[PDB]
Amino acid sequence: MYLRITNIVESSFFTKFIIYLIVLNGITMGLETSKTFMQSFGVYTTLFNQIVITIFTIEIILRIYVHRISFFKDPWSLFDFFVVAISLVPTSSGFEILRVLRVLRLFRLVTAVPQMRKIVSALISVIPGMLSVIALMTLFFYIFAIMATQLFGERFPEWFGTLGESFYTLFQVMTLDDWSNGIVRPLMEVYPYAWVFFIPFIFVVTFVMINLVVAICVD
Amino acid sequence: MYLRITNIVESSFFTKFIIYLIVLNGITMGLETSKTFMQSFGVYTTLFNQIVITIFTIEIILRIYVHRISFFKDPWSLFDFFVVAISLVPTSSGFEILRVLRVLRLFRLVTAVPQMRKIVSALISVIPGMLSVIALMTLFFYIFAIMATQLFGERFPEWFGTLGESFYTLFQVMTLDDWSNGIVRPLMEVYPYAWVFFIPFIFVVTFVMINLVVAICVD
Amino acid sequence: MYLRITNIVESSFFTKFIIYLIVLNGITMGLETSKTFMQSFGVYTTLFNQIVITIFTIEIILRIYVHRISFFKDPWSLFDFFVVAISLVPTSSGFEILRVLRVLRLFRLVTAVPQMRKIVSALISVIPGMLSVIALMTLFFYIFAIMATQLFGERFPEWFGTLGESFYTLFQVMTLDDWSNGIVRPLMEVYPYAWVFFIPFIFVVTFVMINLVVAICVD
Amino acid sequence: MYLRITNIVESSFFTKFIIYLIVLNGITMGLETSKTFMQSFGVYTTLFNQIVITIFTIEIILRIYVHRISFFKDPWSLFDFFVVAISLVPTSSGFEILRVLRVLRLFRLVTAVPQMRKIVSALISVIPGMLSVIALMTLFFYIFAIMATQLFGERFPEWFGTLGESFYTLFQVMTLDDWSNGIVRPLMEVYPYAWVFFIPFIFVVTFVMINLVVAICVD
Ligand SMILES: CCCCCCCCCCCCCC(=O)OC[C@H](COP(=O)(O)OCC[N+](C)(C)C)OC(=O)CCCCCCCCCCCCC
Ligand SMILES: CCCCCCCCCCCCCC(=O)OC[C@H](COP(=O)(O)OCC[N+](C)(C)C)OC(=O)CCCCCCCCCCCCC
Ligand SMILES: CCCCCCCCCCCCCC(=O)OC[C@H](COP(=O)(O)OCC[N+](C)(C)C)OC(=O)CCCCCCCCCCCCC
Ligand SMILES: CCCCCCCCCCCCCC(=O)OC[C@H](COP(=O)(O)OCC[N+](C)(C)C)OC(=O)CCCCCCCCCCCCC
Ligand SMILES: [Ca+2]
Ligand SMILES: [Ca+2]
Ligand SMILES: [Ca+2]
Ligand SMILES: [Ca+2]
Ligand SMILES: [Ca+2]
Repeated sequence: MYLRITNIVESSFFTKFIIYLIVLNGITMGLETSKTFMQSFGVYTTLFNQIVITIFTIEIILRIYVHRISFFKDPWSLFDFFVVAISLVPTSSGFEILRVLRVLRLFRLVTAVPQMRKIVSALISVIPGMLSVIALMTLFFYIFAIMATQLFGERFPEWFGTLGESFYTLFQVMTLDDWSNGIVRPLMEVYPYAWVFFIPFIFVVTFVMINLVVAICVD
Repeated sequence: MYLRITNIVESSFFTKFIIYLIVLNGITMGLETSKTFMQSFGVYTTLFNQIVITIFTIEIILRIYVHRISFFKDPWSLFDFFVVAISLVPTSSGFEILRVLRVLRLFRLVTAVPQMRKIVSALISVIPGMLSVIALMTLFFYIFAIMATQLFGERFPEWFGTLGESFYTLFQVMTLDDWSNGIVRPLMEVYPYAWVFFIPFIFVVTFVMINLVVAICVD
Repeated sequence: MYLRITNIVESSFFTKFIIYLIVLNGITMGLETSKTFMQSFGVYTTLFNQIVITIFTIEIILRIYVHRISFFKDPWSLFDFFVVAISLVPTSSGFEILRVLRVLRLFRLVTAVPQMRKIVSALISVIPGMLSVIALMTLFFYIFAIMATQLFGERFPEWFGTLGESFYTLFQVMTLDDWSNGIVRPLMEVYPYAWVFFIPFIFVVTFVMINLVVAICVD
Repeated sequence: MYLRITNIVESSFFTKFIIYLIVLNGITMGLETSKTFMQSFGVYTTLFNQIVITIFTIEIILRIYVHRISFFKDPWSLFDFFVVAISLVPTSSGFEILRVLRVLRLFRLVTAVPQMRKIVSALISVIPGMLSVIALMTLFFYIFAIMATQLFGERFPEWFGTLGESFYTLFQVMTLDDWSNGIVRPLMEVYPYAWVFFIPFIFVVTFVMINLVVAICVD
């Protein structure tokens, strides 16, 4: 039977059947958005939803026998596993994000279409040659975040009161989002020299990010 | 008579005449903006406005006798057709945006003058090498738009209460516009972990976009 | 006498004597900024200014004898000339920006120092390649600015009430500056479909702009 | 004794011992952020701090013997000196920023780990071929910062009342932060033509910055 299923699973129709479900269940989830639609077709969809989870667990179970250890060593497969696994955790007990994280399964469209896998892989492959910079930056943030917590969090504890808060605020300044009226102008009303802290920060963090981009435009 | 008009249509003077009307009718539409001007010389304008549309339909009719099927397989010719057609629909009545969409005829300046054509073509021609990425993103937005609608739309239904609104808000965050004081900081007053949702979103979307930019430079 | 002065003008002293005044007059203009400093040494620096203005006319005259027609065909000299003329229009009458345009002379440091000219020239020489795009865009803006004036101007005259206002607001949206909370969201409280107008606009304008940037990477 | 310590200092254990301290002290400085943690274990980690600071001077004192004048001509070594030296200035007197500047020691993880060193060097090495542009801009700013101080600082002293404030506001405009609603729309309520000052400014500064980035994708 091994070769029987290995011919069922490895079949085009099998694959094309899965993709057809994903696009369908994907459509169905944009409908579960409507409060109106749920009051008219909620059950239609909730069963349709419970159905697909099996078909996908059936699929994932087959796929494992046909592949054994080769499966748990495949990124795309591992993914599909974990995503389907999340959707298996019962509706009620635990966190309620798990109900929401179910929609992560639409990323199977990525996993189950080679044209997607290409672009995704092409993207990810750039990350290794960025880790040195990414590490640098994180170290940088961490140092400034600490300085900021102890420079401004007594008078400005919403923004800088905690090391985590400073991280977020510093992130916000790095995206250049409402950084002067929204953050540094207020701070100067108490700390006139705060610009000595945030302008260099902006220079460094911006410089780094141009390199990181230009780094990518070479490799 | 074919070869008569074929020489009229293909004549330079024909083209230059058209290009002259466009830059003329263009200047007219900018004057039609002044409420003062219209109280003064509106009639002068509005009739001059109808005239141009006739000439341009005459022209478009001629250009069809001289090209037949080759016409309706030409983007630029199709454009002009679909643009002139709009401006032919009477001033009435259901949607009055049609009166406004008339100004799209000034894009004939692009269509008639080469070099413009050149640049527009060079711009457009970059698009197909991006579609794989665009589709990836659109799928991304769709997934997060859904997660957001059901994570935040009950307390925050201006921003997230509907799939469309979430699309809009997620777009706004992608342009990095007022994203932290304007949207995520509020949201954290109720949902402290909302940064777990938007910081990753920002990273992905930003990352993706840098690649897309660089992807263009490859070509 | 021609060759006598032609040896004075061409002299390293003369040229460096000028650069020396510019750096001096520049320092003095930032000093003229301090309301306090003017109450102490205002008349010093007021004379010192007219002094430099003579020396600079004396120079520009000598420079003309030595170069004649060649001088009025030099960008840097033409500039230097025009920036000195502005500083000569009496400290009164007409407009009083002329008192302020006098600070434009410190751009002589760009002229009087090579390398600077190198960089300014390197920068400028990129423009001609851009003009096809810059024309396309300007035509683009002009079309959309019209549509906006006549779509939002009656209810939103501060932002769109006049062709110029719409130009200004569209620019502000192009820089992605407070475009959604500050403009489109208000607009949608009256015109729910306004997103149909500004999202495409942003896509275009951002797309076009990336290409233009990538154009300057064709070198 | 020279060769003895020249073999201790130059040892792998020495380096990996120092790095182990940094990552340890670095963790300790994030914990000194928690006001809670300090009412409990503040004493432990305050002593732990002076301990590391001794070890770091011992280490720095050694390293100088083994290197002499070669040490003071090492960027990376000079740094470590300066940063350890700052942590030496007594926890009193002068300013309290010195206490905060102590956290700069965590940059030793950069100085004392290669790859980091490599990455930091790669970044810094791009700077020299930017100095001309940086100089151009810094000159540009200065001219406009002056022009703005005297065009807007009487009516708008918070933003432009002083050369420095104009520098600050002009920087903020350069990062495109809340530039139109936050600064220029207000300004046009008194100075309708102020757009003639900030739009050209934005073009120039943006243009230049695209080149500076394009430069780094040449060199
Ligand atoms: C790794 C590369 C990046 C390097 C940059 C990192 C260092 C940045 C320096 C931070 C600038 C200071 C920011 C801020 O002003 O600090 C706030 C505190 C308190 O200022 P304070 O004047 O005491 O405020 C009065 C407090 N009050 C009203 C409640 C009585 O203290 C200050 O206000 C006191 C004023 C200090 C100004 C002089 C600081 C110069 C440091 C420049 C860089 C040092 C060498 C690396
Ligand atoms: C390419 C995909 C990668 C991108 C990431 C995918 C999505 C990540 C999940 C986003 C996190 C959601 C943030 C959350 O604050 O949203 C609101 C929910 C609502 O549930 P709720 O329990 O009502 O929140 C607290 C209730 N309250 C405010 C009334 C006290 O509040 C939450 O339930 C709070 C509890 C969440 C704890 C942390 C969640 C861990 C998820 C991290 C990533 C998941 C695996 C990839
Ligand atoms: C490169 C060229 C790209 C072309 C795209 C640019 C032109 C797109 C037009 C933008 C759509 C209209 C924007 C905005 O909604 O306009 C306002 C009008 C009037 O709104 P209205 O619904 O009359 O509400 C008035 C409310 N009241 C009575 C209380 C004052 O609102 C209209 O009623 C909207 C009604 C639906 C409009 C649908 C038009 C989309 C198709 C046009 C695109 C085809 C050619 C590209
Ligand atoms: C090499 C690169 C150089 C870059 C170009 C430099 C740009 C400089 C242009 C300055 C624009 C002026 C902005 C602003 O309007 O300045 C304020 C003045 C005075 O306004 P004002 O008319 O007195 O308003 C009334 C004041 N009130 C109510 C208190 C009585 O407003 C004046 O009335 C302005 C006069 C109308 C426009 C005349 C300026 C256009 C000249 C453009 C620059 C010449 C070539 C570089
Ligand atoms: Ca912003
Ligand atoms: Ca903003
Ligand atoms: Ca705001
Ligand atoms: Ca606000
Ligand atoms: Ca921005």
